[PDB]
Amino acid sequence: MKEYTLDKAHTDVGFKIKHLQISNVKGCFKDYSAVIDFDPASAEFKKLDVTIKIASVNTENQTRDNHLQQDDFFKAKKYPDMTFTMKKYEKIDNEKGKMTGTLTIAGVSKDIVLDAEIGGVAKGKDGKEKIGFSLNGKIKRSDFKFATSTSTITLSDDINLNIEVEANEKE
Amino acid sequence: MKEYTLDKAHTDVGFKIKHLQISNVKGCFKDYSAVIDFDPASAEFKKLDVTIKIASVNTENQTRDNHLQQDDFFKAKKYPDMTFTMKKYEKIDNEKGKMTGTLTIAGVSKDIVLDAEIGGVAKGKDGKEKIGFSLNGKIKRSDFKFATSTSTITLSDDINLNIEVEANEKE
Amino acid sequence: MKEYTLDKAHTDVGFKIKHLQISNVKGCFKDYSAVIDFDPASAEFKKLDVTIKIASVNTENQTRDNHLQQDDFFKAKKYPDMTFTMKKYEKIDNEKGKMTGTLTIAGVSKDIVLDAEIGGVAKGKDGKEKIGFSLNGKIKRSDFKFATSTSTITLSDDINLNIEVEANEKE
Amino acid sequence: MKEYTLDKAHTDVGFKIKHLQISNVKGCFKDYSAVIDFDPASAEFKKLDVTIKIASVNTENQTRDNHLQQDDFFKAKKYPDMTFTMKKYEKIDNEKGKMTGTLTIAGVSKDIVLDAEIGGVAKGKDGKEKIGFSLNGKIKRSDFKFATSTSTITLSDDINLNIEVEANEKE
Ligand SMILES: *Cc1c(C)c(=O)n2c(=O)c(C)c(C)n12
Ligand SMILES: *Cc1c(C)c(=O)n2c(=O)c(C)c(C)n12
Ligand SMILES: *Cc1c(C)c(=O)n2c(=O)c(C)c(C)n12
Ligand SMILES: *Cc1c(C)c(=O)n2c(=O)c(C)c(C)n12
Repeated sequence: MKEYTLDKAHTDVGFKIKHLQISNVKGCFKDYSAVIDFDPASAEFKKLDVTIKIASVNTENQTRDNHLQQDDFFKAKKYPDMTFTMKKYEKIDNEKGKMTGTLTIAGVSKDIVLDAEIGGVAKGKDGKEKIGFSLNGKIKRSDFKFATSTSTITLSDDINLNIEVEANEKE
Repeated sequence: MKEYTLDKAHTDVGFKIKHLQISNVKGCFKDYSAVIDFDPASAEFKKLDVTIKIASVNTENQTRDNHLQQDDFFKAKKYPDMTFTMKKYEKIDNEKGKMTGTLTIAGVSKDIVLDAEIGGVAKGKDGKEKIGFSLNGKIKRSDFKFATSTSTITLSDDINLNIEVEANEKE
Repeated sequence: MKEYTLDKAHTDVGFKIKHLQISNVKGCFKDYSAVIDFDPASAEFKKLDVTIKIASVNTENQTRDNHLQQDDFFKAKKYPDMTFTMKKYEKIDNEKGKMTGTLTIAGVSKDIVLDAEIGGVAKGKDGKEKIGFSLNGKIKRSDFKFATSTSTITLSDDINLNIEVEANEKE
Repeated sequence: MKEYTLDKAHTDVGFKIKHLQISNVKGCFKDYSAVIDFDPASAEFKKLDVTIKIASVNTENQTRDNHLQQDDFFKAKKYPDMTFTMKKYEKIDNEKGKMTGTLTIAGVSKDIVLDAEIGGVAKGKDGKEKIGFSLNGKIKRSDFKFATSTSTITLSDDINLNIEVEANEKE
């Protein structure tokens, strides 16, 4: 038997423990087109049709964006774009209204409600019109059989849509 | 009715989705004492007794370290230190053995097994002894009624102990 | 050395593995009062005020219901009831409208929107009025600093309100 | 305007909230073979070789058992059996020892340690030998690239092996 004294400089009293953390993935699409028909006399949308190129997704991260295009997500080879088609605008007042339309994600279609909030209807620098408005609503991955392989535990069933639009008059 | 064209520079087609991520919290204790009795003729530990100052915890983060000291964790005001007491060393060979001892965390005591691996028994620069060895094992938060408020979902029930020791002879 | 043959009847080749499962807690309150003012000529709510006795909660389970009353939840000793007060009814059509009001849970108050759907406005068996309607909306635990100790991982931040009402005319 | 009184018998003040729950999946294999060589004079295992038919899995549930056989798990069509091969038995005392061996799951092989505990070495009713012993240890899904599609969040990375054996002498 013999007696020792730790050399504290090269000794290490250590532990490891696993925990979970919840976080929001935020992201946009860099490339989309839309058609916007709006009557400032009555503050009613007449036609709103959007097409979004799935390929142009951006969640501030290279390898996750790529991964979004694969079979377990968007299948962008087979279904290159997602689309929104307004079917009904129900006015609340001049600042607010309830938009119903058809969303299509990878060829599956469902009718959704978005909350229209008019941010401000003006006549621009040049005397030609502008508008600023937002569309907000929650959709369920499950309603579109989207990412069915990924559990509703790992990644939430709810997707929050925030569409913020500024827009100018035509011709 | 009127027609508009998005100004893409001040338009934003966006989404938010919540996901979980699993991660390891790694950490040591900066301040501890020990008593080490070891026989290099037979590669057997004779006595090993450790005291660790809960206060000296370090998980590379200021606010979590503080939080560790509160009631939902260590209760460091009432129970300032955790202790380990060897009761039995069962030799496997000269490099390996099974250590049984009493761990006490916030006044609750349980007997644990650590896996002793001898990293190397030498005579130093000056002809006085050194040893290098490690102690490894898993303990359960639940066995010590530790952090009982925190679910075994958020933070894992299993804690992995890695004690890495270098140490020199005495007097 | 010697050779053996398993007795398969008293041998057992076994394993244990931990998994997570997500589930909905559904529940009502058995005891509440309300005041309901409604104009069938215009299908508009005029006043809607509800008080709910936290004590009367029922989620088909004895020990969880009790647990709901404690500090980590409702604090029913100090705050025996939750209340809803309509501030605005914005009509969509005769079947649909957007209700804004003040919800108070354990003394914290926030303004919420419920989705009013009129299930049917009739004159009853006796020639005195009836109505059937529903109120639906999502509120956030976090907006009411509710159950702050419980993580948004274990128990979801979102609570879904489904109020289904049948109701008869007065005096 | 008009006044109403809830009919409480057909009114319902309700809510839904999502929570997580952790649970152990326990299970065995109904069909396996083994070869057991053991020396009661020295209480040492000499050879232990096990083959388990993946097909014979039982976790008290029909549809999960089927699901275990598919690509995201066992791939039982391609890899019908898992195997264990002892390489080393290191004796602790007569009741305890450390077993090292090769586990193969769907064609991937890793060396594991099991904790041998001898439950009792006897001579049976007829004067021919019996033994009762257990093998216990934790293996990591990740070490065997097992169920790689399933996250370590949903289903734990750690699998706990409990092998309980009774066994009689040969010829
Ligand atoms: C002791 C110590 C410090 C300072 C550190 O950063 N870490 C770790 O990451 C571990 C695992 C240990 C122990 N330590
Ligand atoms: C469009 C876009 C970019 C480039 C970005 O970083 N983020 C976000 O964080 C959100 C929520 C959105 C939309 N975008
Ligand atoms: C073998 C077996 C059966 C049939 C069963 O129900 N269970 C369990 O619950 C475990 C842990 C094991 C092994 N088995
Ligand atoms: C009011 C009530 C009872 C008694 C019940 O079982 N449930 C549910 O499951 C819901 C969703 C509600 C409301 N209630």
